[PDB]
Amino acid sequence: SNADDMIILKGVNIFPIQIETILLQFKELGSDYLITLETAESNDEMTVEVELSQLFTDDYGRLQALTREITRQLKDEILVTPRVKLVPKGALPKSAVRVKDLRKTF
Repeated sequence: SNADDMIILKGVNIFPIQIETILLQFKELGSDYLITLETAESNDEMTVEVELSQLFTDDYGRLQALTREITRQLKDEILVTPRVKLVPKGALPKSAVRVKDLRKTF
């Protein structure tokens, strides 16, 4: 997938496969994720959406804790803090584009 293609965010080189590897270890998550890069006002932001496993039906307290732990682990690896969003099973396009970069190349 384009996950193999190095990206650059606020000066920091990041290999999306790093993110994938971390996400895969969570039983609560499915294997499908989408990294979206965009320019918010002045600066660049990374969002990491990942599908929940169909087995995950726990309360919002647990969902929040899971989101926090994923965020922590990703920051430790890639050295920038992504915005992590857990989404329902099936919510991401299965039609392997793992990174959507909406920033301008300029």
